[PDB]
Amino acid sequence: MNPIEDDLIFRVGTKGRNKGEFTNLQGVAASTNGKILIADSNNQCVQIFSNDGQFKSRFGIRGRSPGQLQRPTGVAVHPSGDIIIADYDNKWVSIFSSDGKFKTKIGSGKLMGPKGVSVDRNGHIIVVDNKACCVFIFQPNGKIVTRFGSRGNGDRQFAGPHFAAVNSNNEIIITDFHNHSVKVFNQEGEFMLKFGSNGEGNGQFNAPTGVAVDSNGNIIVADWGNSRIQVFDGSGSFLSYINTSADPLYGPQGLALTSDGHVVVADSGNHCFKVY
Repeated sequence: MNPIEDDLIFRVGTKGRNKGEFTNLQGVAASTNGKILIADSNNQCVQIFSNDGQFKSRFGIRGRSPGQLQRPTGVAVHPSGDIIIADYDNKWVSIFSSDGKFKTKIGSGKLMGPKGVSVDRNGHIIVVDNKACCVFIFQPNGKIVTRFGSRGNGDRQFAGPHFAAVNSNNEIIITDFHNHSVKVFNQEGEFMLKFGSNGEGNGQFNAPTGVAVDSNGNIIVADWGNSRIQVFDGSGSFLSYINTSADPLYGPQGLALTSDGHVVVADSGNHCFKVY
């Protein structure tokens, strides 16, 4: 009965509704200026931490009106410092200043149930419409540049698309929760490739959620169903697991790459984020 060690660098958080506490961790983002952002769908807030896990700030007012949050899921940060939040229940995407002041909302009357949001290198806002099974690319002014996807199990289809990432070529990477796969599109939303299948083997998933691309171009994918994190190269060739065996994940949600090169994951069942 000997103790074991794994890849964990540090964890932050406990169950609750006060600052530093979480009920339902969803989206995770990281800023170029060294912050970690965590969306909580049930506390209706975003909390901002430093890279060493120090609490910095919180914002988010519960409600159903513009400027409020009801079920915030995805979070992204624009290089301006603006914070982008997708609301599954209000069915719009809010843009806030870095101090948490509401600026504008996009996608009003276009979205059914958004989860992931990402910003690409052209400053477009990528919105994953989980309920509609499609992905929107918006200008910050709210005009739709393109949309792609329909419900199903085809290569160009989704079944509960969840989160998004963008690589160095501005290609869009989408986790397809119920199709047990990761799908990659060009910046125009055209299908490039699919990887993963249902299972527990190397490169297999049971319900992918969080996704990020690292400084080496690797795709890092959280598996909600199997509670593990896998590393792939940019083509979807399996490289490794992150070793999470000593302090296991229970239902990992969002995942991001920190400015200091580390993987941060929302460990929803442990009411914390974990950095590897």
